[PDB]
Amino acid sequence: TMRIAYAGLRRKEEFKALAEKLGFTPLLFPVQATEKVPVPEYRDQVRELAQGVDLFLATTGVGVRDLLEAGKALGLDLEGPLAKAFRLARGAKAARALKEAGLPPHAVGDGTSKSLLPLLPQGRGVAALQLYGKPLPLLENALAERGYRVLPLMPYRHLPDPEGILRLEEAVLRGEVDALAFVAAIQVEFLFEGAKDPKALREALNTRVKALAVGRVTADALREWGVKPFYVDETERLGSLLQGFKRALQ
Ligand SMILES: O=C(O)CCC1=C(CC(=O)O)c2cc3[nH]c(cc4nc(cc5[nH]c(cc1n2)c(CC(=O)O)c5CCC(=O)O)C(CCC(=O)O)=C4CC(=O)O)c(CC(=O)O)c3CCC(=O)O
Repeated sequence: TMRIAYAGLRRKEEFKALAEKLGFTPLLFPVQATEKVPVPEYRDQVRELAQGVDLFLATTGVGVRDLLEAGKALGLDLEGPLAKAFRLARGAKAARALKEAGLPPHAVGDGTSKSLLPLLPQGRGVAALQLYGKPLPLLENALAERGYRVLPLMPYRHLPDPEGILRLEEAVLRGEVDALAFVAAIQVEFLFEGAKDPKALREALNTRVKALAVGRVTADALREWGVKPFYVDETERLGSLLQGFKRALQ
């Protein structure tokens, strides 16, 4: 044998080593670019945050930490404004980061943007939305619906690897791969947004090539593109997906 393509970037050497040990032929087809691009307005947005906001929404633990570090690098007091804000955490990791900063959240979702919808207050003012490398339109528009002016805090843009996506699509369509492992929802997005033939690609991943998802969020992204995942690891570990996929196959 099974040729398994990995759409990931970070753990590609770990994936290769473990796949080989489990009797697979690993293939590395990252769909994200190594380069992040800074968001020019970000420093200005953190300075605005420092002026006080009504809501603060945290999406990731790493994102929370990085925002707090950015406030320090800029010589600002963020903990004061954040202490006064009504704070939401999208999931436990965002929540844990807030708690560790002395800023425990007032509401926590289940790790999905959608789980925050019922938790959002109606009101007026500024809602600061912590992001890292990707916009969250469902949540951003939901905030505007609720009456709030949205202040994005996205330091970077995650970028696709356009030629790499095209190569991966060809490999899938030409039968060079038996399975394709996705470890983040953004990899699914990049691939289907970058595909020359997204209808053919969907068909292949439904009929010929097994789409493997590490995590429910990744699996939901496949489903939104009309792809039924062959295997979903809800342990959310790459190692576990590979062992679990081996059994599912037989
Ligand atoms: O390699 C991995 O880390 C697993 C795959 C993964 C990727 C892709 C890859 O790395 O190959 C990935 C891409 C992202 N990195 C993101 C930010 C980070 N998460 C990071 C750690 C995580 N990667 C977590 C899972 C992932 N997030 C997850 C699981 C999750 O997304 O819930 C986390 C923990 C997230 C958290 O702290 O709340 C890290 C640290 C990585 C490092 O320093 O080695 C960063 C910053 C960085 O890219 O360096 C974000 C979030 C965003 O932009 O809002 C995303 C989008 C996630 C998605 O679409 O599902």
